[PDB]
Amino acid sequence: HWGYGKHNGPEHWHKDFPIAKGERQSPVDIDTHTAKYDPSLKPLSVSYDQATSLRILNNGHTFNVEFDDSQDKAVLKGGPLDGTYRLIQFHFHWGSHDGQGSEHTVDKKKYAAELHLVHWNTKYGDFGKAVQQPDGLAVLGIFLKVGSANPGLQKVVDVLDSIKTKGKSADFTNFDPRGLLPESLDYWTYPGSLTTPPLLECVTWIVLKEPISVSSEQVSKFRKLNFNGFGEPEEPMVDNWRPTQPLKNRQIKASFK
Ligand SMILES: [Zn+2]
Repeated sequence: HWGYGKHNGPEHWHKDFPIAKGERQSPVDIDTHTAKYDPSLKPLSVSYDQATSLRILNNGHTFNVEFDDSQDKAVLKGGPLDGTYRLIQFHFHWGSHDGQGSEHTVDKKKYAAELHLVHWNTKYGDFGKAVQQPDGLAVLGIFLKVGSANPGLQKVVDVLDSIKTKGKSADFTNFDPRGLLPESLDYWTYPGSLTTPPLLECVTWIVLKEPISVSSEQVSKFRKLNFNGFGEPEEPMVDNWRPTQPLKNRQIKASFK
C-alpha cells in the first residue's frame, strides 16, 4: 500500500506506478518569471450556487468531501477548458507545520496547505471513464496561506473529529464550496496528473493566483486526523503532499498579466 511514510512515500511510488516518472506529472513549481501570459485564455466560470455536498470521508491519505454529480449543477467551464466539468469531490494536502504542505509551489514558495476541487468532463459520462482520458479532469488548486481564520472552512474543521481514522465517514450536507474560493479567479494552467497513485495523466490543472486564508488553529485540526485504521499503529495524517515534479516539455500559461 502506497502512502507518505519513509518506506511507501512519493520517492518509491514509481516501483508500483511507473507513470510516476512520466512526461506530465504533477505537482510542479510555477516559475512566475517563465510562465507566459496568454491573453487568449478565457475567464474561469465557476457555478457552485446549486452544489449538493453529501459526505466527508477519511480515505487513509486525506479527507474527501463528496458531491452529487448527477447533473450539470455544480460545474466548471471556461478558462482553458472545452465543455463542462462536474464537481465530484474536494480534498486537501497539508504539512506537519505551517511552513509546508502545498503540492504546487510558486517560485519555490510552499503554502501551509492546498485545496483540490476535482471535476470531470461530461463528454465522458462519469468519473471512472474520464480518468482514462488526457482531458478527463479539471482540478482547481487553491493555496491556503496562514493568517486570519477562514469562515468558509469552519464547517469542515468542526466535523473532522468524527472521521479521525481511515475508513470513517460522516454525513456532510449543506456545505457551500463557494466559501473556499478567493475573490480573484486569475490562474495558471498546465496539463498534468493526479498527485497520488495511480498518478494518471488526465488533469487540466488550474491553479489560482490568489490564496485563501487559514488560521494556524484551523490547519492544526487537519493534523489531528490519522492515516491509520482500526488495529493499526497510530500515525498522524501530516505531510500528505507530493513534491514538485519535472516540468519537462510543458508550458505553464498565466491568465493574467
Ligand atoms: Zn489532491
